[PDB]
Amino acid sequence: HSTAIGRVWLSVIFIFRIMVLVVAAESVWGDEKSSFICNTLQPGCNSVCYDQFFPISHVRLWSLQLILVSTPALLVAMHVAHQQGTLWWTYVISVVFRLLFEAVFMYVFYLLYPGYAMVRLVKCDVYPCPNTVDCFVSRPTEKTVFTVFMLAASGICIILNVAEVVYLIIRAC
Amino acid sequence: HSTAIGRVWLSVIFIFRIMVLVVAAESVWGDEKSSFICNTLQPGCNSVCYDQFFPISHVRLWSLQLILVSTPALLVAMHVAHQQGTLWWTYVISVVFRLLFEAVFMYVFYLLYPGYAMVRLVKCDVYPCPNTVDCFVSRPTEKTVFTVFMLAASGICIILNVAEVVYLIIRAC
Amino acid sequence: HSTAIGRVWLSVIFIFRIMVLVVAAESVWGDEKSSFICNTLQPGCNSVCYDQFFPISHVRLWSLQLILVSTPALLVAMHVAHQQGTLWWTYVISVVFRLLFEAVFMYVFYLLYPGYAMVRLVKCDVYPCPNTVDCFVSRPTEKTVFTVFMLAASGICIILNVAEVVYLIIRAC
Amino acid sequence: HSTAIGRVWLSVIFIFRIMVLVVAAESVWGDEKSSFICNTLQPGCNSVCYDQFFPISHVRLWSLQLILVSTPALLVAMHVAHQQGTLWWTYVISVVFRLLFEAVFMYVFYLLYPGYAMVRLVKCDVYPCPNTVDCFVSRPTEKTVFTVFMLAASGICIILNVAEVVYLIIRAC
Amino acid sequence: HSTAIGRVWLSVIFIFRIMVLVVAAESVWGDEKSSFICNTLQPGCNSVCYDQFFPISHVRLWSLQLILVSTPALLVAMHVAHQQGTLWWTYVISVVFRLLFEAVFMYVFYLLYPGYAMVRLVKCDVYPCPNTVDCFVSRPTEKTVFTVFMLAASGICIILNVAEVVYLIIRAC
Amino acid sequence: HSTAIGRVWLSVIFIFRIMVLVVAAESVWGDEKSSFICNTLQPGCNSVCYDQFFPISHVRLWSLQLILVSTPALLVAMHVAHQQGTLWWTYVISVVFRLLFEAVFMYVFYLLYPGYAMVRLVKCDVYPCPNTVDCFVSRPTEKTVFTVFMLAASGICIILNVAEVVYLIIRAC
Repeated sequence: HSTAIGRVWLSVIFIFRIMVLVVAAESVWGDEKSSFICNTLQPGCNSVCYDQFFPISHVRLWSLQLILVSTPALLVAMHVAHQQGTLWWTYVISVVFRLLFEAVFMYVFYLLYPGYAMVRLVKCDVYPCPNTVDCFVSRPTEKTVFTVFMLAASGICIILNVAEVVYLIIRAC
Repeated sequence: HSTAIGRVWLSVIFIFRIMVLVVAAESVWGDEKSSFICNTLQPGCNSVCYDQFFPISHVRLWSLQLILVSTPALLVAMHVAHQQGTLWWTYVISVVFRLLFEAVFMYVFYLLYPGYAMVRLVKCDVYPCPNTVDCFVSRPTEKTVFTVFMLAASGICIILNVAEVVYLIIRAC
Repeated sequence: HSTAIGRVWLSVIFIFRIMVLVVAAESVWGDEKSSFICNTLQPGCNSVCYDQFFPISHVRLWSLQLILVSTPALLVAMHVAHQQGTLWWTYVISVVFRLLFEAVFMYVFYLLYPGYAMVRLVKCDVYPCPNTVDCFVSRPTEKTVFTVFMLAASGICIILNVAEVVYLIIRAC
Repeated sequence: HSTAIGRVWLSVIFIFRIMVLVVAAESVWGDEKSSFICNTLQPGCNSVCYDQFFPISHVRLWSLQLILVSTPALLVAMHVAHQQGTLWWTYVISVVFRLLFEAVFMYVFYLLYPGYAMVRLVKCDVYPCPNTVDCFVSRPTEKTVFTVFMLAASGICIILNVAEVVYLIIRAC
Repeated sequence: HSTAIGRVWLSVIFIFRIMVLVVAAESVWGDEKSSFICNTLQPGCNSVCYDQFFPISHVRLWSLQLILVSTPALLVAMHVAHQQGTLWWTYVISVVFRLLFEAVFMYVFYLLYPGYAMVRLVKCDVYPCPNTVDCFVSRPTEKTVFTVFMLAASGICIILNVAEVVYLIIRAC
Repeated sequence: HSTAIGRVWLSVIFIFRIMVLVVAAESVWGDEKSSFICNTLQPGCNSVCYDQFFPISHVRLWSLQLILVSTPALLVAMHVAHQQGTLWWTYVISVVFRLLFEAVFMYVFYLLYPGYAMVRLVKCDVYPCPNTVDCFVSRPTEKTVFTVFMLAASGICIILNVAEVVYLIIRAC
C-alpha cells in the first residue's frame, strides 16, 4: 500500500540504522563508562560525572528511537494481519507518528547533547567531586563519527517520511 | 478469539517491553554491581550495600514480570493446541491473571523502590560498614529513564487488560 | 498420550523454569565468584571460601536438574520416534523417574544449602585462612528471590508429577 | 540400521554430555585461569603453575572427546548420504572406533589428572617459582561434581558401545 | 542480470571480507583500547592518545564500508522485489555507487592511517599529556596483517567493479 | 562430481577443523594477551613482547586458513549455481588452489612459529624493554595440544587433496 519512496528508500535507511547501531553498540559504546575516568581521586566521581554528562547514552537513545519508530509500523502489521476497510488513513497516521517520533528523538538528542560532537575532556563540577574535575570521554572522535552517521540517517528518515505524507496526499487528491 | 484492543495493542506493547528490556538488560544494568562503589574502605561493603539498596534489580524484576505476564497466555496456547468447549471463560480468566500479575509486579516495584527515580548517592548504614557510608549508583539517570519507559508500558498494559475484560463482558452481555 | 495435568501445566512450568534459569544464569550468578571477597588478606582464600560455602552453585544445580528432569522425556521422544506396543508403562516409568529426579535434586539442594535463604556474610574457617574470616556473598537477596521461585516451581513439578501418576493409575483402573 | 540400545540410549546420553558440557564450559571453567592465583609474589607463576597442573582443561578435553566420538558417526552420515552395499561393516567399524575414542580419552583423563577429584590447593614447584608455592584451584568441588557426571556418562557410553557391538554380532550370527 | 565477473567473484570476495571482518572484530580489535597503555602517569591520557591515533578503528571503518558497499545492492533487491522496465540503468548506477564507496573508504583509510602498517610505539603529544608520551598499540603486527588482507580484498573489489562496468557497457554496445 | 576421498573424508576433516577451532578460539586463546605478563616493570612491554613472539595468533591463522581453504569451494558453488560445460577442469583447479592454500598456511605456520610447541617462558629483547625480559605464555601446553591437532588435520587435508588430484587424473585417463 506504500509508495516507492517509503517502500524501498525508507526501509533500506532503517536497515542501515539497524546495522550501524548493532556495530556501534557493543564496540564503540561498550567501554563508555568503564574507561570513563576523571582526574580526581574522589571515590565515586567517575559514575556521577559520567551520569551528569551522559544521562542516556547515544546507543540506547538510538535503540529507543528505533523501537519507537518501528512501533507504528509494527502496529499496522499487527492490525492488518488480524483484520485479514479504509486502511489508508491508518497507514498515513502511522507515518505521521513515525515522523513525530523521529523529530522528537532528534530534538531530545539536541537537548541532551547540545552540539553533535564529543569532546575529549569534560569539566565536571558535581557532588562529591571538589570544585571542577577533568573527566575524559572514551573514543570521543569515534562516537562523533557514528553520531553524525546516525543523525544524518535520521534526517533522511525525516525527509523521506515528509515526502511519504506529501506523496500519499497527492495520490488521494 | 481476542478483541482488537488486546489482539493488536496489547501484543505490540508487550513486544515493546521485550525489546526495551533486551536493550537495557546487558547495556544499562550490565555494570550495576561491578561499578557500584562506596566511599568506605571497609572490605565487602560494596556487595552488602548494593544488596541492601537493590534487593532485586529492575531488569530481573521486569524479566520475571514479563515471564509471569506471558504465563497465562502460554497456558492458553498450550491448552488450545492440546484440546484441538467454552474457552471464553478460560481466556477471560487468563486475562484477569495477567492483569493481576501486572498490578502485583507494579506494587512490588513500589515497595522495593519507593520513588521511581534513581539517585546518584545512597546512604548505606549496614554491617560491616561503619556508621553511614556513601555508595554511588551506576547510571542513575539512564536507569531512571528506562524505569519510566517500562513502568509507563506496564501501566498501559494494565489499562489495556482492564479494557479487554470490560469489552469481553460487554460482548457477552 | 499424556493427560491434561501434565500435557499443559507441567510443560508450562518447565518452560517457566527454563526462562527463569536463563535470565538468572548470566545475570544474577554471573559475578558469584568474581565479586565474592573475604575480609582477610590471605591470598587464595576467596576461592577456597567460595568453594566451601558454594560446592555447586544454584544455577548449575538447577541446570543439571532441568537436564536430568527432561532426560526421561527425551528418552520417550527418542524411543517413540524410533519405534514408529504398550508404551503406557514406558510413559509412567518416565514420569516416576522424573518425579524422583525432582525429589532428589530438591533434597540435594537441602543438603548443600541448609536454609533456602542466602546470607550477606559467611563465617569461613578453612585452610589457609587464619581462624575465621568474613566473606561476603554477591547479591544474597536477589539469589534468595530466584531460589524461592525455582524451588516453588520445582515443588509444583513434584505435585503435578504425583497427580500425573495418580491420574494415569485411575485411568487404567 | 542401529539397534535399540544405541539408537535411543546412546544418543540420549550423548545429548546429555553435550548439554552438561555447554552448561559447564562458560560457567564452571570460565574463570579457571583468571581466578587461579598462587601464594607467591613471583611474576608469571600463576600461568606456569596453571599450565603445569592443567595441561589441558576438562572442558576442552571433553569438547575434543565429543568431537572425536561423533566423528565416526559423522563419517557414516556423510558416507550414506553420498552413496545414496554392505554398510553393516561400515557401521560396526564406526562403533568400534567410537568405543576406542571413549576409552582413549578416559585413559588420557586418568593420565593427565590422576585421581578424579580436584583439590583446593596444589603444590607448584616449577621455574621461576622459588621452591614450592601454594596455588589455589577455582571451584574445585564444582569441577569435581561435573567431572564425575561427565566420566559417569562416558563410562555409560563405553558400556553401551560394547553392548552395541555384542548385539550386532549376535544379530549377524 | 549481472555478468559472471560480479555474480561470482565479487560476491565471493564480499563474503570473504565479511568472514575476515567477523573473525578480526572481537578477536584482534577486542582489546584495542583496554590494552592501549601509555608510558605516562597522567590520568586519562590513554583515552585521549588512543582517540588521537585511532579516530575510528579499522574494524568499524570496515564495518561501515561493508554496510555502505552493500547498500546499493540492498536498494536494488528492495526495488526489484517491490516492482515485481529498464532496470539495467538502475543496476549499473548501483555498481558505480558501490565502486565510489569502495574508493572513498579506501581513501578515507589512507587519510586516517597514512601508511598501512601499525607501529608498536606512537608518540602522543596532546593535552593533558605533558610533552610527548610513548603509547603502545595492541597487536600492531596482527592488525597490520588483517589490514593488508582487507585492503587487498577492497582493491580486488574496486578492480572487479570497474570490470563489471566495462563488461556491461560492452554488452550494451 | 567429487570422488569418495574428498566428498566424505575431506568434508568431515574440514568440519573437524571448524569445530576444534571454534572450541579453541574463545576458550584457549581468549586470554592469550590479557594474561601474557612479563617479569619487567617497564610499561607497555607486555604488548610489544606479545606482538614480537605472536605476530599473528594460531586461532586467527587457522581462521584465515579455513576461510582461504573454503574459498575455492565457495567459488565453485557460486559458479555452479549461477551457470545452472566442462566443470571438471574448474573443480580440479579449485582442489589445486585448496592444496596450495593448505601448504602455504602450513609453511607460514613454520615460519611464524619455528617449532610446533609453545614454551612457558620467552626471552624478549625489544624496545623499550631493557636488555632481555622474561615473558610468560598463557596455557602453553593447551595451545600446543590444539596446535598438534590442527596441524595434523591440516596435514591430512594436504594428503587427501593430493589423493583427490591423483584420483581425478586417473579417472580422466
